[PDB]
Amino acid sequence: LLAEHLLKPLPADKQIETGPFLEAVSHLPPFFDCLGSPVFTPIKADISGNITKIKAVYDTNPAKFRTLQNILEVEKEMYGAEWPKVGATLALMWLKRGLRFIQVFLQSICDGERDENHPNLIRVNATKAYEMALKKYHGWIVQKIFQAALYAAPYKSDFLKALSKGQNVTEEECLEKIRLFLVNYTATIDVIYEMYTQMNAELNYKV
Amino acid sequence: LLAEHLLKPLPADKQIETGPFLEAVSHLPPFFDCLGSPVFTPIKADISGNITKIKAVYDTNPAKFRTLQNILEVEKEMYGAEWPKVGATLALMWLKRGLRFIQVFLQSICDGERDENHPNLIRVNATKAYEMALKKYHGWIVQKIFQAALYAAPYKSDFLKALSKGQNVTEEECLEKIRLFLVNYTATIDVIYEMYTQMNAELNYKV
Ligand SMILES: CCCCCCCCCCCCC/C=C/[C@@H](O)[C@H](CO[C@@H]1O[C@H](COS(=O)(=O)O)[C@H](O)[C@H](OS(=O)(=O)O)[C@H]1O)NC(=O)CCCCCCCCCCC
Ligand SMILES: CCCCCCCCCCCCC/C=C/[C@@H](O)[C@H](CO[C@@H]1O[C@H](COS(=O)(=O)O)[C@H](O)[C@H](OS(=O)(=O)O)[C@H]1O)NC(=O)CCCCCCCCCCC
Repeated sequence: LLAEHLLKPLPADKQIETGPFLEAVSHLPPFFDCLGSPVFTPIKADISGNITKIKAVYDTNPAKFRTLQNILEVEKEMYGAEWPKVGATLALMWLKRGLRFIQVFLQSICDGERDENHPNLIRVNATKAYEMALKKYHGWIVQKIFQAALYAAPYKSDFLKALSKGQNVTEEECLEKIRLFLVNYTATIDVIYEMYTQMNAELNYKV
Repeated sequence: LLAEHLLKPLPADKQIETGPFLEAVSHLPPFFDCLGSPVFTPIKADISGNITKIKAVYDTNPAKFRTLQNILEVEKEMYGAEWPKVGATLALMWLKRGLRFIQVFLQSICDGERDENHPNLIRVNATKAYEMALKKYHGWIVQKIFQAALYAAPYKSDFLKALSKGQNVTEEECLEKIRLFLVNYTATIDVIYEMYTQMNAELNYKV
């Protein structure tokens, strides 16, 4: 899945380019097929959702929107007091919290975080990724959903196995494959988070 | 909403005109917006997408697919073992369940079914809806999720109002306006169901 479509390394000036960024992340939603139960299908559709809205905006004037920063700043002027709860800016605001979940989730598995009593489960890693990436932005109902949903969770091994289908590589080799992917993935997500902060564009509302 | 677009009548042969089906039902996702909670947004995604896929498979030869019945009888021949669990057929297989939920749900409200313990919840109605149209194609986890999502359900009052979009209607006038929609709506659906029975194209798998 992930380490064929590696993420371009972070540029000097820290300016992510929309087009290629979208090409790269448009590869992550099938992530969720590895999770292996159609419960998760709607999450996946939600993120694809975001990626498309961004790609739409971008496609409308690829020069005006060469970078992600260009998207945020151009929309800020363009829409109202409405901003940033509008347009691609909103799409990204959320997309990034999905990317982060993935990001923290993989890292956790990659770091031998486990439940000493039940090593082959993913609760504690999903939960930690959920704690840090989405929980702040979800009401009680939704976490009650997240909570059920954590029973569609596959076994850890079965994820990995599945997360590297065919390919042909130890569980171990598999984890390094991630550890490399994670380097740029993480650098990138952190810039996007920076960007949002510096442009007062994060919103704290819940769902 | 629901009654600026009403489903055509029913032909002498019960055959269903596809473009005027796709056109007509695609004013129904907007609906879920009326429940007033971003919880239900993914729900609508999955109907939106049912329609999309049904539509493209149509566009590709609107002569061969002039009817819904045509969709099934053609796809049936176009794959082996594959059909029914393929293409617009499967798309419509699921669409009819959402579309049924939407009917039965309203039908209930429109008939004043409620809980005397609180006639401004719609939770007994969502439930009849769900049990009758979708519960047996969902596995235990989805069902949990439904039960949780049922807590983001609005009140009957506001739900009715959100529907009205302040066309300045009275509240039992709004009920009335639905019952009208419900007529041909409840037919079309019933037919699609017969279709699917009589074609041997139902499947029973849970999710
Ligand atoms: C961040 C929160 C934490 C994570 C949350 C985890 C996710 C929770 C989501 C739970 C499930 C939501 C409901 C969606 C259910 C769908 O899976 C089902 C069946 O989906 C079908 O799957 C099929 C896949 O085929 S299969 O793998 O071989 O099965 C098809 O893809 C089909 O699309 S198609 O165009 O390709 O043909 C597709 O609809 N959809 C439904 O159940 C219909 C939903 C109608 C909802 C009605 C509203 C009820 C809600 C109550 C409102 C008060
Ligand atoms: C009949 C079946 C039972 C009924 C089913 C009930 C519904 C189940 C699904 C529950 C919800 C699933 C999770 C998604 C929740 C989303 O509402 C949130 C917010 O999403 C944003 O909502 C917004 C709505 O706007 S707002 O009202 O102004 O807020 C925007 O639409 C924005 O999209 S945008 O591109 O157009 O801009 C959109 O992402 N989505 C998330 O939190 C992202 C989820 C990330 C993936 C989670 C991965 C963890 C899953 C567990 C894995 C073990």
